[PDB]
Amino acid sequence: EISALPLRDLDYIKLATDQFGCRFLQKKLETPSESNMVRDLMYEQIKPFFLDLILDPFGNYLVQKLCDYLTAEQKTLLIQTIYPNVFQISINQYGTRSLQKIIDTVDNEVQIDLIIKGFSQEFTSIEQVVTLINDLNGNHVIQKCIFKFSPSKFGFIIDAIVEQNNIITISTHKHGCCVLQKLLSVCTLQQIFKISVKIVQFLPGLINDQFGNYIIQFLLDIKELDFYLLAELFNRLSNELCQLSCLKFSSNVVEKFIKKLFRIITGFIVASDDVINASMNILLTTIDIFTVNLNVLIRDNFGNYALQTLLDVKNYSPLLNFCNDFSLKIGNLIVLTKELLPSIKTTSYAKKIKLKVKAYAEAT
RNA sequence: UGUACUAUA
Repeated sequence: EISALPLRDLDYIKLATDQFGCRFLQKKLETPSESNMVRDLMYEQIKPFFLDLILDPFGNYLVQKLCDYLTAEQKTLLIQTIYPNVFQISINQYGTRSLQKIIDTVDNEVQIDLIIKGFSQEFTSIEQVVTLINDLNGNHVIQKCIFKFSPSKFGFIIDAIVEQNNIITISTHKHGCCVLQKLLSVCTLQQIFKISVKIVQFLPGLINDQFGNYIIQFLLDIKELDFYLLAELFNRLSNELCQLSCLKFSSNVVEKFIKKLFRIITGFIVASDDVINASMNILLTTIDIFTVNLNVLIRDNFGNYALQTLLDVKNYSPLLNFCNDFSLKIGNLIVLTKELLPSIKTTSYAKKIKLKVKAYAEAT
């Protein structure tokens, strides 16, 4: 009986909030003969209520559907109407879906700059941006921005991250750490630098955090950061390297760090020159620390993985006068390690370490 | 022997 009515007489604002009414409208937008007609008729009636529909359990579906048919002028007017409410929209269960879809179908820079304006401090505080980055619903909007927009629009995200100690609030959060990684995967090198400075600054609250440890590891995979990050991290952590190797989360960073030293030095033998220099030094100094603390590391529930990584010839066979020092030091660690094998007979991983001293012997 | 992946009829 609803289908018997001319489109001109429909109560669109009433149908948008109704489930089956909304579905009916979406179906009309999908019927090519009536799509433009019903789009224009419904648009004029619902435009005072754009915010209301965006936040609505059924209305949000209509808004999403509309995004596939709206003219550039219609979409622009829509965004002009709701850009100051991006925070409230983003934390909303239904709003997040609407906004993602809107960002996903922008037609031009005018529209993008309007959304970005709404995320600026004129309408959304730094603290609110931090909230969005960690929010169950909002983090998806921030991600959409990251994958849809040019990094030249990332100001409000970068500004919020580097403010005071927000790097902690974000990197140690279950959603924020994921968001931060996606950002780093696509943003500009200079944007990476600014965030890395803050990450190094608050390293101790990050390196053994359940989520923060993934951030430190993510940085170690960015080659453009090698020229400073290796020396910078080692200098913050050297004095507690043994302790860090013996902790659940940071133990994985130590391994990642040791592997990275190996890949960099061996890549030279088989490639930035300055890195290599200090990478060789850090590696030698690391072997020394692990040699000194061998008795604790070989015995520790987490420390033994770091030790085994350092001892595995799969990682350093091209290295067999740095090669000279390395061979003496890694050889001596092997000797001392095997002397200790009977003192760990109990442990379930003794055979794994026996296998590595053996593999060393076969290679040498 | 050892760590994270989230949301609408």
